[PDB]
Amino acid sequence: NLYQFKNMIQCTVPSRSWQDFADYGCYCGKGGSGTPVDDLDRCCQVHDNCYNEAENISGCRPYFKTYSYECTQGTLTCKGDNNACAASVCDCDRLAAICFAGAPYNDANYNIDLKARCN
Ligand SMILES: [Ca+2]
Repeated sequence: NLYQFKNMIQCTVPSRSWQDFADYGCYCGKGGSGTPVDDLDRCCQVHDNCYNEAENISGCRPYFKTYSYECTQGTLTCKGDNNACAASVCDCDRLAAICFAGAPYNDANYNIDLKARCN
C-alpha cells in the first residue's frame, strides 16, 4: 500500500523527505501520462505501468493492498508469504524505490503543470 511504498522510499532514500517524490514530473504521484521528463520520472512511469498491470489481478488494488516486506541494512525484500497480488505490488514498489535512489533529483521537475506538460 502507499504507506508501505512511502516507507520503502524512506529506507532507500533517507536523505530526502518522501513527499519529494509524491509530485514530480509527469508520472511521480498524481500523474500518469505524457513524456517522462527525466530519469526519475521514468522510474515513476515504470511504477505506474507496473500498478496498471497488477490491477488486472482480481481484487488487486495497489494503493491499498498490504503486502509483506522488510527494509533492513540497506536492502528491501518482498517476503514469501505474499499472494500473487501482494508479490506483484511489492515488486513494483521495491523496484521503484531502488530506481529512485539512483536517479538525480531535479527541483525544477517538482510539481510541474500536468495539464500543460503531460499530454
Ligand atoms: Ca503516478
